[PDB]
Parts: sequence; structure tokens; C-alpha cells
Amino acid sequence: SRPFKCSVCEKTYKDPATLRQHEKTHWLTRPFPCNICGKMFTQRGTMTRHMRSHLGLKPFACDECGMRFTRQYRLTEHMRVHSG
DNA sequence: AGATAATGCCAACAGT
DNA sequence: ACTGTTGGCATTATCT
Ligand SMILES: [Zn+2]
Ligand SMILES: [Zn+2]
Ligand SMILES: [Zn+2]
Repeated sequence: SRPFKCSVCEKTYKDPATLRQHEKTHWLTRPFPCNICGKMFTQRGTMTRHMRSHLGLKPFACDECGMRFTRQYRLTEHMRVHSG
């Protein structure tokens, strides 16, 4: 089952390790706000990356597959499918 | 060299 | 089940 539950919100998890991994979220120190939406972040790079997502179209794309990716390394990993 | 910005990895999560 | 997303976070790249 999932006996372990978050104290802050109504969530449940199988084991204490994943429980703590979730429960830390409610208490992290986030000093970096996004000027678009009031969402907070721990590192400024994370905040700027989030700001990227507020743009409608997803920036990165595949030259051959014609897909759309939010982040550079995801496009790089997708490029591995064309090993020939 | 020291401070700050970007990026890659990872786990949690969610659309299909 | 598959595979995209997200934010956190350590590490790397760029700026001063
Ligand atoms: Zn919670
Ligand atoms: Zn925002
Ligand atoms: Zn492709």
C-alpha cells in the first residue's frame, strides 16, 4: 500500500525515502521569482529555464524528425536515434 | 581567481 | 507502458 503521507498536503507514498523526497518540496528555500508567473525557484538558472517555457512554441527542434523539444539536451538525446 | 549564468542528470509527474 | 514535461541540484561554462 502507501501508508506514508505528506504532513503538509494530502499525498501518499510507498516508502519513507520517496516520502521525504516529496515532502522536502513544501519547505525548500526558493528566493527566485519568475516575473511572468509568481512561481518561485531555488536557482536563477532554473527560473530562466522556466521563463523559456512561457513562450508558446517550444524552441528546440529536430532537423530531420521535425519534432519539438523544450531543452537542448533532450534534442541531443533524440539525435541518437539517427545512428544509421 | 572569484562570482554568476546555463546546462546536464535525475527523480517525480502527467498526457496519451 | 511509453515518453514527454517539470523543478531541484551538482557541475560546467561564461562573465567580472
Ligand atoms: Zn506534500
Ligand atoms: Zn513563470
Ligand atoms: Zn530526429
